[PDB]
Amino acid sequence: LDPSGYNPAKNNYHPVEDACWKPGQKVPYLAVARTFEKIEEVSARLRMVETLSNLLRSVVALSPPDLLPVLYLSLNHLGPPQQGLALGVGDGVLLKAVAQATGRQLESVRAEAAEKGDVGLVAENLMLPPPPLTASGVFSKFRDIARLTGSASTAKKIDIIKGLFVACRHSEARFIARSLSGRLRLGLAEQSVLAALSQAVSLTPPGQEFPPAMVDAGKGKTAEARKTWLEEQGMILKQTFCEVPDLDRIIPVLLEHGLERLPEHCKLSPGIPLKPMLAHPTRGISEVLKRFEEAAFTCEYKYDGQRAQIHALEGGEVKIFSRNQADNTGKYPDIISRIPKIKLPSVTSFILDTEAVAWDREKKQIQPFQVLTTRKRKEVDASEIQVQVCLYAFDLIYLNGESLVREPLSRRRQLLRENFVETEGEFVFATSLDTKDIEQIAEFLEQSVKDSCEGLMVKTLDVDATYEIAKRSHNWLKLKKDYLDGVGDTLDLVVIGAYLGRGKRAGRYGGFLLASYDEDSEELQAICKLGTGFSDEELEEHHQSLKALVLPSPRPYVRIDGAVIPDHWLDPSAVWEVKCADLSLSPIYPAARGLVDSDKGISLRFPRFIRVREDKQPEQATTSAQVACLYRKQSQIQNQ
DNA sequence: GTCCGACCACGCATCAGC
Repeated sequence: LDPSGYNPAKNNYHPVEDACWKPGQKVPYLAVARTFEKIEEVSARLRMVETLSNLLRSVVALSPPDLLPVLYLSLNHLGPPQQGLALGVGDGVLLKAVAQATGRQLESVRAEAAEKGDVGLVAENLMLPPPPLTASGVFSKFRDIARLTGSASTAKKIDIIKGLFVACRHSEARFIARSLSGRLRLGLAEQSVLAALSQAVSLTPPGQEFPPAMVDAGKGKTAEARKTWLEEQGMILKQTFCEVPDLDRIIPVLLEHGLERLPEHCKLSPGIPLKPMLAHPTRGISEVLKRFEEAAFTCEYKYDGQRAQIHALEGGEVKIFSRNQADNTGKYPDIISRIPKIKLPSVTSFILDTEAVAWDREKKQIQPFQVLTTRKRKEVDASEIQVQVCLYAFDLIYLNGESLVREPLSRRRQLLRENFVETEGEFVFATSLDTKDIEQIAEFLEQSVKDSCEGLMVKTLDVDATYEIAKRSHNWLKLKKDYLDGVGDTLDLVVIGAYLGRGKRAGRYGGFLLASYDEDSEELQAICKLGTGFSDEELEEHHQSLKALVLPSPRPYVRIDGAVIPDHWLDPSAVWEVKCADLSLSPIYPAARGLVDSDKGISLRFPRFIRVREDKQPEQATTSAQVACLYRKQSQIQNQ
């Protein structure tokens, strides 16, 4: 009846009764918006999952076809990752449509949303009432916005955004703007959406003619029996979605065959991307041999490049996907021509887990990550390429029809070495080492950096050595040089500027501008920005103490060049200790400019805050000459 | 430990404005 009072967070929620739309009718967007309200209101994940599941239950029973747009709207996605659909809507475009729709000045709303940290609050705060917004239609308008390209397309995107804002009632304007800005801020993402959908199709099975005979399949169960039944049902959907992270493929099959029979039809196959195996960072060599004590592990290098899933289809078709299931086949014409040189004549199909690293041919050495990012993406010709790549395969998932996900790593490494041939500077296995004692491990870790690598990989060989990422999504372990305490390029830099925070950091500063001391010019040269490493209490100690140091104008001895203008200029007085992974040749920052490259400065890779240095003063800080020394001291730069 | 969302540098790709 009235969707304004729709409460999906009600005890003993009845899917057909407590809903707010008649069967056969389309799901109104206000129902999705009121549920977002009930989800952001709480902080318990088990509470959000149940609230979202209460909507999904009403969807599969009243409007089954609207299930896919509801899931995508909840995920704030536009489709499968390999589709490549992107909104192309910046903040300035969204703020332009907000002030245009509500009749306000651009400078009034641009300064507004900056102080709030959330555009949804500005949009919500004359014309005849338009028809209510539908969930599927709103999702179809998001795709319509993303498909617009070419000249005058930005203008065309603004009319569509304006059309939704003039039709938004109650709370819909808050969440439309949040979705269009890519910051839904629900505390609910892919893992909770999957659990809420697995719970909905189990409690209210789909494919059930009105009247729904089973609205709560957990009625005749003990409390322990229901939590166990919903958990095993959830892992069926989680593992299937891990081999096919595609909702456009799973939901139609799930609607017709149920959750239990879903693996029998949604199976891992070449050409369909799969979610890659991730690695968990660990402190030192002791935490490695502790969590992995009762299991023999291998130790492979960690290469600084781009992860590349090489799918080989029956018939020669080759597709390369990225870590986020994005199509990168047009990125590597140079690879698709070198496929036969890596597989034996008996290999008819495979899925390889490799890492693309920029390779120099004349020097026969590895190039830094910046050189790899200079490749042209898009759809290059093999003649116009310039930055060469060398594959470092470290896993095998699919081979000649059979899938290798349920096999230990020791088995996959055997088939990978037997059915594939190495090529120096083209295809070579990740340098591995099966070792248990700490002496060779610490020596192998230093050998990786000497051979221009980030660190070492730790993976079990038998015990929990499967590729089922649904059980342990971070079963692998990272061991970089910057993780070990007492080692790593630590710098004592000065804060000069600070940026207003957004979302979780709204009302505070979310970032800070850091500078190094150029003694020759007697200037403070901005080196990087810093927005991670602080504790929430430490960020308040910084938000208050630095608030007495705000300057209306930058000091004359400050030099930031093409860096982002800080929202607040600060009196240089605070010296902070900052840990970083690497030193990069910056095209934007002026720190140590001219000391290494004639046209570029130096910035920090992965900078994070460590500790305030109250004893040190701005003059007693890391010099630009010191910064230039650390750059040439780096291994990847020394090997060049 | 899991999950989520704050934030970092860099460089190709795109488009409003000229």
